[PDB]
Amino acid sequence: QPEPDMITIFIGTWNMGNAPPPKKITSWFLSKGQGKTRDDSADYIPHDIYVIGTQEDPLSEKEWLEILKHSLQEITSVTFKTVAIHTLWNIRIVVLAKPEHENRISHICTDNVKTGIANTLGNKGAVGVSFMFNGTSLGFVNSHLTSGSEKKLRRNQNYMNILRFLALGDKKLSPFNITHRFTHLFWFGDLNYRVDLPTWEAETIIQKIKQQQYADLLSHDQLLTERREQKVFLHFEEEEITFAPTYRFERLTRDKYAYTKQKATGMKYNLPSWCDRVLWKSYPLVHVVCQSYGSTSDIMTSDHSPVFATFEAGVTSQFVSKNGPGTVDSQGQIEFLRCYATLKTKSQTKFYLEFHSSCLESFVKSQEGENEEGSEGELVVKFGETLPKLKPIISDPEYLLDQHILISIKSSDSDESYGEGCIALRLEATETQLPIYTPLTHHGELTGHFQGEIKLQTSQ
Ligand SMILES: CN(C(=O)[C@H]1CCNC1)c1ccccc1
Repeated sequence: QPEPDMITIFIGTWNMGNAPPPKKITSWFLSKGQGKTRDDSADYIPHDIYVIGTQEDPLSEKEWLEILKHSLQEITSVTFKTVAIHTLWNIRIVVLAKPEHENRISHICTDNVKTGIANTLGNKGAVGVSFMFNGTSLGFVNSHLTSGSEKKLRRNQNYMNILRFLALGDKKLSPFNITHRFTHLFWFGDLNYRVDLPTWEAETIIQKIKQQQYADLLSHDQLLTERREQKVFLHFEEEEITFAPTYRFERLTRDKYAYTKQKATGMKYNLPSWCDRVLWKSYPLVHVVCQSYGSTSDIMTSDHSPVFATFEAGVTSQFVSKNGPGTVDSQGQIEFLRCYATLKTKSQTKFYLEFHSSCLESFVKSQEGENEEGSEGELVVKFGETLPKLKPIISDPEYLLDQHILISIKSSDSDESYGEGCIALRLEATETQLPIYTPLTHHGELTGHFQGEIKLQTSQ
């Protein structure tokens, strides 16, 4: 029975509005409703993995698990295995997988972050799950960010706190946050970003939604504008939005947006908004295709409509050779020529590099590079031809070309990372000097760039 090179992953996000769900929610897991929907011909085909994120979830874990398992069983006639479930207050993530995947899935991690301080600590934050599917690392983050049209900055701060403090994936990757730990990272939830238009335009917005004319609304979506200005979700992808705003509805219909200020809203307007979102970030040159992104039309217990996204995702096998794991394959090497980091730091310390990859027995520290002044003020750290020769555990090109090298540039003085990035080994050629490049981030903010050449030797 051969190991897969592709799986399909269902991601759901629903703010349940502290109300029990209706008796039928199968439309959600089938990606039926508005937006980019799944073909009817696929309805009996199970996704490999279903990741369900809820907010304002009033159910016990047992109650929600029973509804989810019974739903998927009705759709697929498959009894899904529970990989993980984690709840912080009323924020929940559930991971369900086909039984055939039970022995492919390992290294299951769960965590949560509470966002804000005092007043603003008590109900917002994130839950997450990571695991290995054979040779591929998968992370999943369900976040409920700060609400309110005038708090996009708070939402961006909540995002940075979640990506700094959420403890998932391989702890040996100590310089790296969740935005570098996974082959594929999916980040979803009630992100709570609003359509930033004057309150007096509410009926005009509703009119535009009724005509399915979203272009002038999306141009004012705060998540898209903040992302454009590199304020949040730097280096993340999102499928084009082709479904109506998923908030705020009158309950028990989808015919009405409830936007007017009420005591129950803290006298705040809730203009129709795409609060409920799915984004992802995958390592360079790994296969990931969004196959659906939409909202349900027939689940009306909440003031939010459920959102679905489905993905084809590239996975690799758990590779064993005569040599690695447990030794090097001397027929493999990774060389770095003409390499330099460009940092935005105003500081003057010496810097060195750390190379982390599952293709190495352990991480590799470089010698300090040579600091030069860039023509526009920048710090340029030159490594030239001084970077070490990396010794992969396996030289088979069917393995090695599928791997990635995480790079941290660290201060000699503090041993603190100033920048993290990632290089694909999916090269156009072996035994050939080829350009490499990655942006460098720290706490998910742009801190610089790393560029140079690579020379990859495989057994072929
Ligand atoms: C131009 N653009 C991109 O290329 C995405 C996809 C790759 N990472 C960012 C973008 C950025 C922010 C908001 C909307 C679109």
